[PDB]
Amino acid sequence: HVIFKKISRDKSVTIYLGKRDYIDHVERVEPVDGVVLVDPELVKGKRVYVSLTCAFRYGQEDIDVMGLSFRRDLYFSQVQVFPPVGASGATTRLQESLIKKLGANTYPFLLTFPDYLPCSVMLQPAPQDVGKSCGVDFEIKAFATHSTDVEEDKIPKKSSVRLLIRKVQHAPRDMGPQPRAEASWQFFMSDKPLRLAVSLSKEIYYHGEPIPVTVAVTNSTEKTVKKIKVLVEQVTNVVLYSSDYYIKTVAAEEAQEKVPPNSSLTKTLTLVPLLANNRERRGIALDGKIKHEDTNLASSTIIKEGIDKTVMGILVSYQIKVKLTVSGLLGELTSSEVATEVPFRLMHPQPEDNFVFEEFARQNLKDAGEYKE
Repeated sequence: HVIFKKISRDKSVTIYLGKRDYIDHVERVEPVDGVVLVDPELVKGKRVYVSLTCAFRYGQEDIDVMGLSFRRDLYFSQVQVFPPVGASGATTRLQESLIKKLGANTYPFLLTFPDYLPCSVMLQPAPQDVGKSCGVDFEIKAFATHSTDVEEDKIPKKSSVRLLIRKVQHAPRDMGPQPRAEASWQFFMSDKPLRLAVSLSKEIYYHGEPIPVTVAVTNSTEKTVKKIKVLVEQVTNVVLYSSDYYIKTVAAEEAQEKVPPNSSLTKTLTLVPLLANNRERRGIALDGKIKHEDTNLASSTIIKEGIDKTVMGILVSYQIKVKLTVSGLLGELTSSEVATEVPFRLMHPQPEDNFVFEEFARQNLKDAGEYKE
């Protein structure tokens, strides 16, 4: 059973957390429960707190350009973990288990997430993207503060520990039957219809789950569909400081067939939306830093009813795009092209129904494209 920890610089405070990532099925969010290991000596007269902060940030550090940055705290919560006070409530059988295996300088803390918060999502612009880097961070932070610092309004850095956790999006415990994500278009060319229909088994796919896209074309036209391309596009909309817009392809496939005049075809291609599908991890919405192994694509944004979408920071959504390259005519120079889209949601699977300590820092991807530091 792994447990993550990070030690203060001055060794006076040490945080212990059960997980690096906390689940959010639409109904509730795993609270953050852990323990702080204080050094009785280095922490005398001073009190130790633990805060949970969620903030949206905008701005990069690119040399020779006026520095520009924006921060908007979406949620803040602080709890005193020391000296012991019932500020955390009952104890977690995880906390108890830990307090024992650890010592008598181990105190529990518990921070909970409200329901009006987005999940982890961030990005970095690619070479030709006009926007700047931005994202939503979730920081857990334990810190020691004497009464002289409470006065002078400062929190000694040396005696503080910081952890950036992920709030990942999982599907609700139980949902009703899922209808198929269907749709059909009829493109008229010289009064002869070229019918197109695209459908998916369900409306909510999971990261890693193959998506079976079925394309059905009934070409009663005089032209020939030269090629059929199908891709998964990730549409991103920054909504807090700048209205940036990104739309990238995260998976794509094409059929070999062709659809001659007055003939039909029903083919079905399978795509798998994965960050790993491409080396360039810039210009797409991720749930973690580009340089980290465990980082995945951001899940579709779920906006609880009643809350203003702008509070979500960055809006992420997915769609399947079908591109039909249609042959011109007799003396064809160029060939036309019709495109169409079908929306679907993407997230992690439903939730589920001897300690080995390890460093919190996440391992880095070995060949993680390009990125700002």
